[PDB]
Amino acid sequence: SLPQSFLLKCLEQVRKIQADGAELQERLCAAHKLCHPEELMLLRHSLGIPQAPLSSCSSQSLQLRGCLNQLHGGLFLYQGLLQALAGISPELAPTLDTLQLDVTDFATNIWLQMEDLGAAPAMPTFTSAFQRRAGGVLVASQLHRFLELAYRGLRYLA
Repeated sequence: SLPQSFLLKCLEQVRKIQADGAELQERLCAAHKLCHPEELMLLRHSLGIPQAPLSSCSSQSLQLRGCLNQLHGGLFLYQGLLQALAGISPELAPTLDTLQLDVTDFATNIWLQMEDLGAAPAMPTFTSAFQRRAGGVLVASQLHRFLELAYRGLRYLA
C-alpha cells in the first residue's frame, strides 16, 4: 500500500537520523567520555526513559494505520525527550538541534502520507549534568533501534 518512492525517501530519512545519532554518541564520548552505551543502558528505568511501542509494525500483528500511527507517535515522544535534555551541554547543543530537525521533518512526512492514505492524529526531567549527558546517549541508542523496527514494518507494507 505504500509506494516504493515513499519507501526510498523513508530509507533516506531514517539513515540521516541514524548518522545524527552516531555523531551525537561520538561527541558525548569525545567531550564528556561517556563511551560505553551498553553500560549506560542499564540505567534507563532509574532515569525514567520510556520506550515507544511498535506492536502494529511487527509481522505478527502488522496493520497499516496502526504501524504508521505508532511510528508517528513514537517520533513525537523522541522530539519531547530531546527537548527535555536542554542541549545537554554547549559542546553538544548544535548536534542535538540537527537531530531534532531531522526527527521532526520525518515525523511530518509520515503524517502527510497518512493523510493521503486515510486518518492521522508524561515526561522525565533531566536535571543534572550527568542526567542530561547519559540521557543523550540512551535516547540516541533507543531511537536507532526504534527506527530499525519501524523501517522493517514499513518494508512489509510496501
